[PDB]
Amino acid sequence: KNWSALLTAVVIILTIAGNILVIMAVSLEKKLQNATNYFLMSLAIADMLLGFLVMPVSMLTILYGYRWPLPSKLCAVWIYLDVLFSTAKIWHLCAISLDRYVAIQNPSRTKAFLKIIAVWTISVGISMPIPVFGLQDDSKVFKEGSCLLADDNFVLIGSFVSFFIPLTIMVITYFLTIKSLQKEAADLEDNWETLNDNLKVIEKADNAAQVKDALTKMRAAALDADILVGQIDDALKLANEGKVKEAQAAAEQLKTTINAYIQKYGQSISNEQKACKVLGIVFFLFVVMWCPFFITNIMAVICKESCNEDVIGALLNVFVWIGYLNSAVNPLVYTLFNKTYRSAFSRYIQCQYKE
Ligand SMILES: CC(C)CCC[C@@H](C)[C@H]1CC[C@H]2[C@@H]3CC=C4C[C@@H](O)CC[C@]4(C)[C@H]3CC[C@]12C
Ligand SMILES: CC(C)CCC[C@@H](C)[C@H]1CC[C@H]2[C@@H]3CC=C4C[C@@H](O)CC[C@]4(C)[C@H]3CC[C@]12C
Ligand SMILES: CN(C)C(=O)N[C@H]1CC[C@H](CCN2CCN(c3cccc(Cl)c3Cl)CC2)CC1
Ligand SMILES: [Mg+2]
Repeated sequence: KNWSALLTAVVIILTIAGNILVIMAVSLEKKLQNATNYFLMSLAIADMLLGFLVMPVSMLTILYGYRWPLPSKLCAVWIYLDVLFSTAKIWHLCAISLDRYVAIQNPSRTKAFLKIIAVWTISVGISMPIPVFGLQDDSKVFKEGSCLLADDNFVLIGSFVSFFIPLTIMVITYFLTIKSLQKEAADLEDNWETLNDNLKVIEKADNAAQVKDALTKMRAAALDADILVGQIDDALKLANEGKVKEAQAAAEQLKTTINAYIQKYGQSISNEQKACKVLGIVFFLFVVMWCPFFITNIMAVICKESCNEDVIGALLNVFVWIGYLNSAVNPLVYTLFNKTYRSAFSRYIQCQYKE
C-alpha cells in the first residue's frame, strides 16, 4: 500500500506535457528561433525523456518497496539514462551561460545544432562507464536487490568531474555576463552626457572654434557606440568652411538621429538583462532542487561507517523527486516571464497551431 505513487504520478505528467509545449513553441513560433532558445528545446527533450523513460520506473520501484521489479541488465541501463539526462541538463545550462557570454564579445541553426551535438556527446561520453562496467558486474548497479549506483568511484568521480567542471564554468560565465551588461549600460549613458553636453555647447556658440571642437569630440564619442558618423561628418565640413549658423541648425537635426539610436540600443540592453535574469532562475532552481540529493549522495560514500544508511537511503528515495520536479518547472518559468511562450502555450491548450 503506497501513498507515494499518487504524488509521483502528478510530477510525471507535468514534466511530459510542459516540456512537449516548450519543444512545440521553439518548433513553431518564429519569435523563438534564436540560438539560446534552440538550447532550451534540447534541454526540454532531456526533461521529457527523463519523464518518459527514467521517472515511471522510479515510481514502479517505489511500488515494490525498492526491490527491483524488472530484468537485471535493465538496472545498469536505467541508471545510464538517469545519469545521462541529468548530465545533459548541467552541460546544457553551462553551454547557454557560456554561449551568451561569447555573444557579448562579438558583433544560424548550424551554429546551434553543432553545439547541441557537442554537448550531448560529452554527456553520452561521460555516462558511458556505467553500462560498460555495470553490465559486467551486477554489484556496481545493485545493492541488496535494489537498483542504484553501488560503485562509489563512479559517484565521487562522476559528481565532481561531471558537475563541477560545468557548474564552475556556468557560475563564472553567468556572473561575468551580468558585469558585461552593466559596463555596457554604464558606457552608453556615459556617451549620453558626452553627446548631450556637446549639443548644448554647439547651440550656445559664437564662432567656428566651439562648433569644430565640439563636433570633433562628438565624433570620437559617436565612434565608441554607424550612420550618425557620416551625419556629424556631413556637418563637420560646414564649420570647417566657417558656416556656423548652418552647422548649428544641422546639429539639431543630429539631435533626432541621436535620441532615436540611443533608445533602440538602450531597449536592447534592458531586454538582455531581463533575459539574463530569466535563465538565472532556470539556473538557480536547478542547483537548489538537486542540492539536497547531491550532498546526501556524497555523504552516503563519505560516512559509510558513521551513519544510518537506512535514513540516508530513506532521504535519497525522497530527495531524488525534488530534482525530478525540476523537469516540470523549466516550462512554468517561461509561462510567467515570457510573453512569447505564454501566448503560445495559451493557444496550444486551445488546440490552435497557426502562427
Ligand atoms: C534512448 C532513446 C531510445 C530514447 C528516444 C529518443 C527520442 C525520443 C528523441 C531522440 C531524437 C529526438 C528528435 C531529434 C530532433 C527533432 C527535431 C525537432 O525539430 C523536433 C523534435 C525531434 C523530432 C526530436 C524528438 C525526440 C527524439 C525523437
Ligand atoms: C541513527 C544512528 C545510526 C546515526 C545515523 C545518522 C544519520 C541518519 C545522519 C548522519 C549524516 C546525516 C546526513 C548528512 C547530510 C545531509 C544533507 C543535508 O541536506 C541534510 C540531510 C542529510 C542527508 C543528513 C541526514 C541525517 C544523516 C543521514
Ligand atoms: C548542481 N548540482 C549540485 C547538481 O546538479 N547535482 C546532481 C545530483 C545528482 C543528479 C544525477 C541524477 N540521478 C543520479 C542517479 N539517481 C539514481 C538512479 C537510480 C537509482 C537510484 Cl536510488 C538513484 Cl538515487 C537519480 C538521479 C544530477 C544533479
Ligand atoms: Mg556632462
